[PDB]
Amino acid sequence: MVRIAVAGAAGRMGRNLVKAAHHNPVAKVAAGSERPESSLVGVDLGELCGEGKFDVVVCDDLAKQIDQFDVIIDFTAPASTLNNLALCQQYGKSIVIGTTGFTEEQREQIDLVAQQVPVVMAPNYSVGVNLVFKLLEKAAKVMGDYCDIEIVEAHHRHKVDAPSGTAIGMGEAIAGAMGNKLSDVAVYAREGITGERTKDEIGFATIRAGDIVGEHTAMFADIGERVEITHKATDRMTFANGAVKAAVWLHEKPAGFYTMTDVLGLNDL
Amino acid sequence: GMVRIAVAGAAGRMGRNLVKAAHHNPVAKVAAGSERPESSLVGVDLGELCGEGKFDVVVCDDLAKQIDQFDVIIDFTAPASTLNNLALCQQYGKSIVIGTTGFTEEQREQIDLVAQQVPVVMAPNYSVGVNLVFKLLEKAAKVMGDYCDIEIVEAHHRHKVDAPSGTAIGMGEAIAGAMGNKLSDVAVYAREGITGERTKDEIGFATIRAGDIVGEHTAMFADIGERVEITHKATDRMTFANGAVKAAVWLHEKPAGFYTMTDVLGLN
Amino acid sequence: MVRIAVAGAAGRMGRNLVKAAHHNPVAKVAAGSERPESSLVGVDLGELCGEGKFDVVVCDDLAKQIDQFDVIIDFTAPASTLNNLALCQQYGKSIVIGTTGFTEEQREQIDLVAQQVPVVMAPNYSVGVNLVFKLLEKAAKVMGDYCDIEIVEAHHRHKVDAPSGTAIGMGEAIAGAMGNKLSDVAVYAREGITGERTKDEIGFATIRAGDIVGEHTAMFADIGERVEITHKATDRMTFANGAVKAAVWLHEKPAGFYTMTDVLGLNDL
Amino acid sequence: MVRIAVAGAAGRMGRNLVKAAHHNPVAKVAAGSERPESSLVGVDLGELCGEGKFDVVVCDDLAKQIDQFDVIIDFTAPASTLNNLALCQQYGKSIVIGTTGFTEEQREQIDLVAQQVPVVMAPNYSVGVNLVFKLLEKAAKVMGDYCDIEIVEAHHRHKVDAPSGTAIGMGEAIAGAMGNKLSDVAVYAREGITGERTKDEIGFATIRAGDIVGEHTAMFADIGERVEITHKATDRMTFANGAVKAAVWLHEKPAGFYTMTDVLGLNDL
Ligand SMILES: NC(=O)c1ccc[n+]([C@@H]2O[C@H](COP(=O)([O-])OP(=O)(O)OC[C@H]3O[C@@H](n4cnc5c(N)ncnc54)[C@H](O)[C@@H]3O)[C@@H](O)[C@H]2O)c1
Ligand SMILES: NC(=O)c1ccc[n+]([C@@H]2O[C@H](COP(=O)([O-])OP(=O)(O)OC[C@H]3O[C@@H](n4cnc5c(N)ncnc54)[C@H](O)[C@@H]3O)[C@@H](O)[C@H]2O)c1
Ligand SMILES: NC(=O)c1ccc[n+]([C@@H]2O[C@H](COP(=O)([O-])OP(=O)(O)OC[C@H]3O[C@@H](n4cnc5c(N)ncnc54)[C@H](O)[C@@H]3O)[C@@H](O)[C@H]2O)c1
Ligand SMILES: NC(=O)c1ccc[n+]([C@@H]2O[C@H](COP(=O)([O-])OP(=O)(O)OC[C@H]3O[C@@H](n4cnc5c(N)ncnc54)[C@H](O)[C@@H]3O)[C@@H](O)[C@H]2O)c1
Ligand SMILES: O=C(O)c1ccc(C(=O)O)o1
Ligand SMILES: O=C(O)c1ccc(C(=O)O)o1
Ligand SMILES: O=C(O)c1ccc(C(=O)O)o1
Ligand code: NA
Ligand code: NA
Ligand code: NA
Ligand code: NA
Repeated sequence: MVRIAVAGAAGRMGRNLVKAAHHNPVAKVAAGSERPESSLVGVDLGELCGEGKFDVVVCDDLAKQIDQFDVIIDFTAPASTLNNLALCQQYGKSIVIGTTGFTEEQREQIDLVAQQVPVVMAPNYSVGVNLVFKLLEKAAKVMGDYCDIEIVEAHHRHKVDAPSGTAIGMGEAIAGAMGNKLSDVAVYAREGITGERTKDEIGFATIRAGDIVGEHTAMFADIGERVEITHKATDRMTFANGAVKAAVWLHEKPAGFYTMTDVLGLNDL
Repeated sequence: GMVRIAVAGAAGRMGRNLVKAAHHNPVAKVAAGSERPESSLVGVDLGELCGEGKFDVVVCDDLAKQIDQFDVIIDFTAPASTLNNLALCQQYGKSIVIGTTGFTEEQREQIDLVAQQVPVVMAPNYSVGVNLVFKLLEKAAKVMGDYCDIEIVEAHHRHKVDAPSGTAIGMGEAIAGAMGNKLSDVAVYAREGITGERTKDEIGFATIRAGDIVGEHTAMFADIGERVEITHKATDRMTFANGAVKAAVWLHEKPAGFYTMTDVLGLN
Repeated sequence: MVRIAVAGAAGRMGRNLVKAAHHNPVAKVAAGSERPESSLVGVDLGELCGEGKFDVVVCDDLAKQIDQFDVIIDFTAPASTLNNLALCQQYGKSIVIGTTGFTEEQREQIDLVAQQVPVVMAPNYSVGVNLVFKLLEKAAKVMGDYCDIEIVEAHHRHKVDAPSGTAIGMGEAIAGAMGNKLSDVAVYAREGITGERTKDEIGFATIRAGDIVGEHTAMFADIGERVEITHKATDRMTFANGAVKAAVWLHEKPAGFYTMTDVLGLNDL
Repeated sequence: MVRIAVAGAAGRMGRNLVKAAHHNPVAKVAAGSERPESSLVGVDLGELCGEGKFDVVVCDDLAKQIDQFDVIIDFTAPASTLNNLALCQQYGKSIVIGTTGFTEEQREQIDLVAQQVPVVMAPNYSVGVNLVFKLLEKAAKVMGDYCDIEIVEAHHRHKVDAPSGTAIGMGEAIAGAMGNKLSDVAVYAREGITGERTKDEIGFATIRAGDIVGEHTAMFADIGERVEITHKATDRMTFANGAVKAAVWLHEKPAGFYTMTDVLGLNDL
């Protein structure tokens, strides 16, 4: 039975994760962390998510609680996540990564450690998004070669990274299905005189507003018609339940880099 | 090689685009066109109609008079007219691409029957995007359909006489079919007054009629916590027209049968 | 500081109102009521909305807590609301009425009491929706005569009525601004062969799905262009925030019958 | 009858303008221009827009055709438009400007010449958009102070400037109604780690794809709800008819800087 450590347990996602893990009857909330400076250190995890007392308190370092957990679920910040990844390599732990805003260099590192450590990494833990990735592949094979491809996303006012990890995942799925690398084609900004659109570019547009949990649209546009595939997230618990499910799934596995497509058995769709 | 095309209702919205599309397809010849006997456009050059010079082919009030001139009829008119053309095809060994929508169940049965003796393409939509969308709907329905609410919304221009659109119904059929169901067992086409709580299995249809909208379609798969929307937007009727001409070129070879755009595009 | 009494504090709206009043920094949650039968009598208001202990408990009669509050916010049932209105008259209090389903007789009584008591009454308390109604009037005056008008709405799977009361309110605002009665022009369903659209009809399309809190769009469509005005509700709290805003506004206002148009200053635009 | 000179008559807009001016019974198509390089110099204007033969040919300089026209309609490029504006000043002509992508310095210059030349300038010649500007003012007064404001637009693959002039016009209307300058608050791109959104920023997101004639959405987002005002253009003829109407209106007006709001009588909506 999976013992879970929630990194950054006081965060928007972290609180939902504690709750999701608590109510998943195949998982146990065994540990949680916060920034060393943070005041919420020493607080009961249950009191933090507003559901009684679990007898587990928030720590400033997961290395101190190594004997309590099997898997870390990490929706924090990239530097922090990399530390946890290092911790996993050293102590034989596993990790589910939700954090976004990694540089290309950092993702290379994650891939490397993933050869020794069991890792789930996805930019989105919802079923709908992972379905959408497969749908994008198919749309890209049929329409990609002669159509303009644009990705639009909206998120709440607190999101620190643009474009979102999910939007990038969408671009990668598309580019990958067309035998391309996203970074060869992506355009992340348009200001002033940009000239005519290039044929191959994948454009990204970003909206930051209110409490929007997450909207994503991929557009394939021809002269005379267009196809738009959209996902809208209503509740963070969707992501949280999905990540706890990935952790439960990951507990049974060897080293490797896994996606939610692997967890959900969506690879052949 | 060359397919000679007859465009039924050549002065119509679709008809004008079809003349143009057949002209531009290099494997096709615009050979004939028809209009209602009442119509003031009878005797007009087809080229003038779509604004592309003079073709030396004029609009007639009956395609039976031009039987020697064409191999395939492309028909986006009205159901009675289309049935008449279908009969013409049976009598004279011609082929037909049907775009017309708003057929009754009885009329669709007749079409299937004649399709046993005549080569027929019939599709709810002739665009590549829509046919792609149908395949995407199948996939979405297999993963999300059993647990999610399914709704179809469509918008069209103020002149459209049938609701919901043939395309929206085609989307419903693709979805229902992929889930091992019949669309008519689950479809709800109207909601007025107190309807009660939504049933789990129903597929809801909502219809918008406005302005000059060429065609928008959205299929929504909605769960508690998230939703997926797959949308198609048509900007130009040339999308439909090019696809139908492509179907006609394809159909010219062929023996008798009932064919879809899936058969034409090999998208199965 | 406006001291607020929330009638029917255990209700869907009531819980959100307690929370909204707590969060508004110009308002204090001072009292709350429930039906005398209710098992929630004597419960802390804060525990009720999961906001901690407020030191204020639910009572079965607001007359017992008269010294604690200035304004009542009432989203209950018509009989109960009329009782509170009477209470306001007797003890010199004010009221924000959210309750609907009054008979014409009852509305006449409300108007009578409103001569002596400060009263806000409206069919919708969301700032966005009230704003949208005003915008619809304007759009209808400029584009309504020659454009096709369509109203589209989406709601969750539990909504039993179609179209929604809000969608109808939108149709009424539009029709009213054009010197028409909605029921003369409205079309609520389209099935089979309907013929060409009429010039003056207002079409309604209704979507029922998932957990959608409420989306409304009004479209004005011409040949060559269209204008769409949309409201999206993300959380039912939005209505609660509007009513608390009305209560703050109503405080220290003299006797009168007021609407959300008065609260939002919507005539002075 | 107003004699119209169409600058850049072979362009997307230019061809529509020739056609629009031809069909407007109060206007006539008297002249048209193209780049001196252009192979369309010496071509009949009518043949260019596919409407028979007008007996008027495209020239490389409108100064040569001064005696043929009263008003120039200019949807070209900023340098070209400024040259035409200079021509108007010298020869006593009038101008309707559609061109977008002017710098703030260039707009100051336009304002200056507009003191002695009759000028209509707008980023959009459709009725719907000019309506939308007025609606945005109202929405900004009610929701702007406490909501996140985002503007999104889509256009076809050939558009060279981002964001669109219309999107900027929307931003200006909003900012202006709130007693702000757009350039103080506008954010035109978001890439990498941007941090949390500021309270006052107005975000712009830009989509370039296919044959999209023009879509614009302004969003006002709160916690719990959001309002979206959208305009969609279906045909360039909408813009073209509007500009020809402005030209007809402008003919015989005195010097001044005029908008479509003046032409349409929308100032006191
Ligand atoms: N993959 C997905 O499905 C998905 C879904 C939602 C959010 N996200 C991403 O997850 C991340 C979390 O977003 P959020 O809104 O929860 O952020 P947040 O700011 O609400 O929470 C992040 C938390 O991590 C904590 N933290 C930072 N550094 C730490 C360290 N060294 N040790 C322990 N704790 C630390 C912070 O104190 C904070 O409480 C973001 O990168 C976001 O983009 C991913
Ligand atoms: N399958 C698709 O992809 C698709 C796409 C567009 C339209 N449609 C359908 O195609 C049909 C045509 O639509 P439209 O918008 O072009 O309509 P329209 O009314 O503009 O044109 C139809 C034309 O058919 C002509 N017509 C009718 N009866 C006739 C007869 N007996 N002989 C000769 N001409 C006749 C009419 O006079 C008219 O000019 C509709 O049923 C519409 O729903 C289908
Ligand atoms: N104007 C608006 O924006 C708006 C929005 C939603 C609902 N409403 C209206 O508000 C009312 C309440 O809606 P709801 O969804 O909260 O209903 P609800 O049934 O969830 O809540 C009503 C509450 O009122 C309480 N109540 C009834 N009589 C009472 C009394 N005498 N004393 C104390 N409490 C009493 C009930 O116990 C219940 O808790 C309805 O009339 C509804 O039509 C208005
Ligand atoms: N205000 C509005 O309503 C509105 C609507 C549509 C487009 N626009 C704007 O109008 C402009 C035109 O866009 P378009 O899509 O028609 O572009 P386009 O490139 O298709 O057309 C521009 C034309 O102007 C010509 N031109 C350039 N310099 C010239 C010169 N010195 N003399 C003569 N001709 C010259 C070009 O050769 C070309 O034919 C853009 O700035 C666009 O943003 C404005
Ligand atoms: O895809 C993402 O990056 C993503 C999903 C959710 C969030 C967030 O809230 O920050 O970010
Ligand atoms: O799918 C359809 O029914 C459809 C597509 C387009 C039209 C139309 O113009 O009426 O109808
Ligand atoms: O607002 C604009 O800038 C605008 C309106 C139309 C176009 C275009 O076609 O490029 O650009
Ligand atoms: Na558990
Ligand atoms: Na041809
Ligand atoms: Na004219
Ligand atoms: Na200011």
